[PDB]
Amino acid sequence: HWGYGKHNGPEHWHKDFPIAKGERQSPVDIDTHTAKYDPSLKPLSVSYDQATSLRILNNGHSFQVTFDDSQDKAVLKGGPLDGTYRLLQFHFHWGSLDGQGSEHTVDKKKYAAELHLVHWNTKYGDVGKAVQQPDGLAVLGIFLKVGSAKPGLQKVVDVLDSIKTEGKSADFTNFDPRGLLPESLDYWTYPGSLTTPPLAECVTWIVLKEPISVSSEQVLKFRKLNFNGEGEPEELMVDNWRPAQPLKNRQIKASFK
Ligand SMILES: NS(=O)(=O)c1nnc(NC(=O)[C@]23C[C@H]4C[C@H](C[C@H](C4)C2)C3)s1
Ligand SMILES: [Zn+2]
Repeated sequence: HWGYGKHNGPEHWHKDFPIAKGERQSPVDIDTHTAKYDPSLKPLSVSYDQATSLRILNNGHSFQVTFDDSQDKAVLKGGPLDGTYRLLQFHFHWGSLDGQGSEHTVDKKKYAAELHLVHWNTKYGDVGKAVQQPDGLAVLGIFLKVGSAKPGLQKVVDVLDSIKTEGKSADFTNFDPRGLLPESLDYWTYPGSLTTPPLAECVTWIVLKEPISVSSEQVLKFRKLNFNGEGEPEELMVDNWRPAQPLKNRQIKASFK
């Protein structure tokens, strides 16, 4: 089964998921001098006031926080998007050292980690149907750099000890994801894919220009998680990022000059 190691990592995924070599794969390097400002792009609308978080879970490739998506409660609209996209979950990708960990890069620069808030287009009724559509999902990507602590991340960090190994979950209600956002909603956008299997080409990517800062103590707690299940040889969950893929016939648009 797939992972991030030498024998099951990103260079192997195409054998089970041939779309790994497809025409709109993610992540990509964002070349800031080639991205074009698009004045027709509307402001992003992030409406998280009624978000209802449910659980936090170690799924063997990251940890994720899941939300109630049975109603319009936490939604993303505007920007490049048509219609309403409901927040399903967020998760992170991170590195073994501070100089790597992000999936998207900016002028080849790698950040220490990357937060992905995963949303799906309500016109398709459920997320499984949405993943089969070219406009089915919208992922809001936020870079993390190491510096001052991010207070809105601390409640997450606090609970990671309880989900150390694959399969573990914990109650994670009343979490406000607005605490994970930077000040600015300036963004780049391009059509892409899921960055883990099945690698489906169903995502409108919205990558925020402004990173959030997290403390060294916060990211160190990410690095104490395990890929393995309890009772198996301990393999630290680090470097769970897919590298940049070919841009091919795609243009990255910027919301800002
Ligand atoms: N790293 S990223 O944000 O591009 C993501 N890469 N893969 C992701 N997968 C999902 O989000 C799913 C949401 C539900 C349906 C598909 C089957 C399970 C269930 C998970 C997809 S997000
Ligand atoms: Zn992701």
